Amino acid sequence: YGHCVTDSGVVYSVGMQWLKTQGNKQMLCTCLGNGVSCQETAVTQTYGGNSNGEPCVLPFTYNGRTFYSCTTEGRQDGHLWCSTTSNYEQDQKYSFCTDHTVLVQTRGGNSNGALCHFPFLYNNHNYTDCTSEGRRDNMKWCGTTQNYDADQKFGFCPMA
Ligand SMILES: *[C@@H]1O[C@H](CO)[C@@H](O)[C@H](O)[C@H]1NC(C)=O
Repeated sequence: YGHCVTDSGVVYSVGMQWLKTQGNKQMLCTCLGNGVSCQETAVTQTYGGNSNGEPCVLPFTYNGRTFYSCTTEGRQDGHLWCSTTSNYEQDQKYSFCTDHTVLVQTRGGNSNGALCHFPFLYNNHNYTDCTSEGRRDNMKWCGTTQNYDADQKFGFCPMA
């Protein structure tokens, strides 16, 4: 009942994102009722810029390099900027992203390689870090859904 299965046998409860592949690249897929939200894993909340509250259009080259996602090249406000036009040198459109979004990829336990959602609720407590609630061992974990305790699905965070 519910959840989504991709890759070959990887179940991902609703409101659950995860990394995948759609050819020669990786695509971001998430369980959402009965339609896995599969979409590139690039670009994020785009504000202001030469796009005026619009999405991006990667890849986008600039200065002589081919950026495949937001970048801080040129900007000094802290956030990253992205081009909103396949041909940056053409449209010259762009947009300032927000903290280059955030997508965690936990694994082991239950969230079989599930793109942990940060932040993540816990027992009704806004959490923004691989919490070890009930751990006590060298290792942290987070919630695969905005409502962990409400989703009953956790996963270990990267070790690198
Ligand atoms: C957790 O944070 C979100 C927005 O960050 C808010 O809508 C939600 O109500 C918060 N949950 C609790 C239990 O405070």
